[PDB]
Formats: sequence, structure tokens, C-alpha cells
Amino acid sequence: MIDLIVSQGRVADRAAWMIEGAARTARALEERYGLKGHYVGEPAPHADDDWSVALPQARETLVAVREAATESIKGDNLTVLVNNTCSVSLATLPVVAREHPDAVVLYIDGHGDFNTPETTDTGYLGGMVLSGACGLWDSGHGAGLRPEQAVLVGSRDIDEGERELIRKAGVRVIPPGEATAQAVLDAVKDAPVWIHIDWDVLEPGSIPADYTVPDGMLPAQIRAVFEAIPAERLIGVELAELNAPADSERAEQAVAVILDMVAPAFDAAAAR
Ligand SMILES: [Mg+2]
Ligand SMILES: [Mn+2]
Repeated sequence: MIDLIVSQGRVADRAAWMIEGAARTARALEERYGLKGHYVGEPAPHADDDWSVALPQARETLVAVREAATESIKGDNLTVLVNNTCSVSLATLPVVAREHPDAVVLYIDGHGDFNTPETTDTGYLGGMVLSGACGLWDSGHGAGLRPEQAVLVGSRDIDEGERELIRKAGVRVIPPGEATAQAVLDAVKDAPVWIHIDWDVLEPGSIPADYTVPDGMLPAQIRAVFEAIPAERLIGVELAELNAPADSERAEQAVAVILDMVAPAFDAAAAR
């Protein structure tokens, strides 16, 4: 079975349509898999606030996500969070690392999200998620993820400052041209696996690019990753940061690509 959890509270969002993108993604999974999602949080407008202001504002939502995720993880289903922003994972990753100390986190993202309060140029909490879960700084929601068990997948063009924190911490990076399924399989070795996806990892929608080498990851590479993780090793999956207005044709087109990428994993869990 699949436990579906959906964040609808603001967690530092600087983009306008990521709460709607989460809702539309959740709806397509409910209809495809016959599920009812557990919806958490109250929507609020996006703003360019500093992390030190946005984080306390998100307290109620983050605590509620943590409690729902904890219940799901303690059980025996596949935990699926559909999150508006990666910052929701400040609450879920410490649960995962606590309940599964040996789990490898595949953090699939165009970015490193490994800034600390002292390195961030923008003050954006979403750039500080994986570093917060690894305990380079205190989010107030725990830490406990060993950086040795964190793997950035598809990150590219990382600030030399941030990239040096990543390597000193011991976080592995697998850039998009190296991010084959086998490469990712070889990275997780014998561990159980948590997959966190930020959709900015993908090559911008112009798959009329048969004669261009892509800079991001292609949908097929993400699907190939889901196909290759054995269902009995997959702890859970987070889908974050679809910026598409609800009702738009763009959202419908985006969630259809998303469903195709995640189908191998969710089909095998729904059959269990
Ligand atoms: Mg990103
Ligand atoms: Mn991210």
C-alpha cells in the first residue's frame, strides 16, 4: 500500500504556484492509485522573506508533516510525500534517518541545497535543506542524516563555496551526464533508499532536443532510477517544487510526465 501525504502550508515558498503544483500532483496520484491523501497546512502567499523569518512561520505545518510522516514510516507502506517546497524535507529527513539509520538519501535536484546560514547568498530556506538535515546548521526539526549516506543526483553548476561544504561534509555528487540507474544503484549499495525529487533537476521541457546534449536530467533517466530500486528497499519518495498554476494546461502536462517517471516504483508498491 501507499500512504500519501500532501503539504499545503507555506514553507518559505518564493514561487507562486508550488502549493497548487503539489495539489495537482497529489490529485493525479489519488485518481491513478485509488488513494486519499492526508492534506496538511493552510496556504499562504509566497514572499521573499529571510529563512530566519520563514522557518518559524512554517512551524505548524512542519510539525504536522513530521507527525504524519512518522506514522507512515513506522508502518509498512510506501511513504509518499507530495511537498510544495524542498524545505518540507527539513521535517521528514530527520524522521527517515531516525527510523532507518542505514538508509541512503537520493537527493535529486538541480541544486545542492547545502547552504548554511553563513554561506547562503539569498537567505532562501530551500537552499538549506540537505545541510540542515545533515546537521551543518540547526533547523529546529532535528538532523541525524549522515552526509556519508546522502547522494546528490543531477546537481550541476554549484557555487564553489557551497561545493566545498559538500565535499568537506562527504556528500557525493552524481551530475546528470553520470546519473545512470547503475551509477545510482552503485551509490546506494546494500542500503534501503529514500528518494527526494526537486523537479528543477529536469532538462527544461524541450524534448524536441534529439541533436542537443541536455544539461539537466531527462525524464527517462528519472524513470530508469525508479525502475532500478528494488521495491523492498524503497522506504519512501518525496516529490517537490512543481511550479504550475492549478487549472493550467501546463500543470496537466507536467503531472503526466511525473506519473510516468514514478510509475515503476508506485506500481510495485501498490501491488504489494
Ligand atoms: Mg533545485
Ligand atoms: Mn531543491
